[PDB]
Amino acid sequence: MGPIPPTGVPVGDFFVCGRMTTLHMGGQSGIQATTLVNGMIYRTDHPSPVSNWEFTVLENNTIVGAGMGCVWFQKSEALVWTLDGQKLSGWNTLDGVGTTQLTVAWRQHNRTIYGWANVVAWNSEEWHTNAPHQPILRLTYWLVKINVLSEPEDFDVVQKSPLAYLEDYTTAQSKSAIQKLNFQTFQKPEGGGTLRAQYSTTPRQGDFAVIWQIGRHNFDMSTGKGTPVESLSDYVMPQQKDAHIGMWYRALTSVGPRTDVLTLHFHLP
Amino acid sequence: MGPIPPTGVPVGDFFVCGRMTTLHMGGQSGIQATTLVNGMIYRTDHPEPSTSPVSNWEFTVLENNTIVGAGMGCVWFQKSEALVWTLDGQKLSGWNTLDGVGTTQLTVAWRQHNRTIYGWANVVAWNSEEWHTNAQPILRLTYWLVKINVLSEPEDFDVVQKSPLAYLEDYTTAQSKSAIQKLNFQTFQKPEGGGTLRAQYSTTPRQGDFAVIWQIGRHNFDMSTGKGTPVESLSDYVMPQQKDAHIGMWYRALTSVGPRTDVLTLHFHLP
Repeated sequence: MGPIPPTGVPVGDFFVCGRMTTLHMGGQSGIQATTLVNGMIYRTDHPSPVSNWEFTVLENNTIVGAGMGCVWFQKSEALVWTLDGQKLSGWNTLDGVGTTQLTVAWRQHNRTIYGWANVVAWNSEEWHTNAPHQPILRLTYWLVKINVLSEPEDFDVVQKSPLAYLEDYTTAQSKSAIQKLNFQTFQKPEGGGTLRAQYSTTPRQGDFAVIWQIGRHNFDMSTGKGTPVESLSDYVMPQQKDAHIGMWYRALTSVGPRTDVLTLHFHLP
Repeated sequence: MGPIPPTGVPVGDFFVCGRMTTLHMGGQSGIQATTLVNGMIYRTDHPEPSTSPVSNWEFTVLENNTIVGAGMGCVWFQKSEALVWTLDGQKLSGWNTLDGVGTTQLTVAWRQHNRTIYGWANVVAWNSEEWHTNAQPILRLTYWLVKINVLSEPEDFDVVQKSPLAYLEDYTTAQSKSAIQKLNFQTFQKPEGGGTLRAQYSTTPRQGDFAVIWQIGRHNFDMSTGKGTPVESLSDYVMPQQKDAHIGMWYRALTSVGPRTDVLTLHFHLP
């Protein structure tokens, strides 16, 4: 027996495993941005309507989600498979996968690319937080297929990042809150309240990306539509989370390499 | 082809994808420890008397009663809930199981609060990846897949713990100046103080379960033998160039916070 080549589009809910490259790293002009992997562009001034984050998921002109992070990959290196229990039911490719009518708008430095990508599939997972009408914290991600080649300009902008909630802080030691997730502004060492979005290689037409948001929002697994996260602060998580969707460490780390391998799992409409 | 059941042990380098549970979360007596997933127990005082050399970290990898590595993190999983496969390029060369996988003679000693469990696990396979600093040994992330030999219930205890984070200056909880090229590791202490953090243990793996132990920091490692040096201590590091990594452990190893369990995708050189 020789090896099985990847063939056909996934039938039903599926897994994607690949090296996924962070769209931009957090920097300062003239300094290569090598570790700040979760700088999330946050812009409340606005120029279809857009969210407060870099990406906006749209049904026509209605915001149904936001993207505060983005990793991308080409179809050639991604592993794609489906399971029947523990049995392998398909060893597939993303070549020719269908898309939904949900679109993604990309807000760049001084322009917005509407129709930049279309949503293919998605996943989401909640983690109960202390609060009443407020949605609990959720991590939602969408697989998207890029429609157009757009080259983004690097620019300095307010960026939020996850971290532990630290008090009595020095670089050598701090008091770490036992139950908290924090999100704060990371500014560049020269100041200004902003951090440079230093873009790397960017997806082209037919490439794929995963965009995600984390924070208080609602989401409908059956349709891929929810609400955009409005803003980020600190959250108390009173119970353990034994999660399933595979994005949590990538979404919550303060530092990391620009690219690493991730396996994500996706639901179709 | 109809659906293929997992069949046979992996031959050659292989992948494992599954939900992996953090061995202990960073806490304080009486408070459920729900987010601090990278409290790494740091003890420079060697157990005395000791029948083997011991690292400064929770786990010591041993061969011929000599240190060949250390473990500062541990995630564990049951084999019945892991995907295991081998590749030839992008082609699938095996859809496998860890049932009946062979082990090496490299062992893992687990230093608990007041005892060390020798032979707690045997090494099955390993991987490692470097990331050059601006500097001595290179900064590396190294991990071993291990098969647990015994259920050894640990006692929760307060101890010095180090965690990764961004290098932050001019810090408040709302905003800080984040160094552009740095990784930092610092002591995280519980809010009640004392310089220590509680290791709050989860369910303990039993014989036949699997775990992944890893170390990050300056050390040497030989992919051909699975042996290297233990990381001695952790500080801050300047990374002058981008790292495009692939061993799948970097975000789990560098995050300051997270859920106790999530899916990870790792791959291993099998001796």
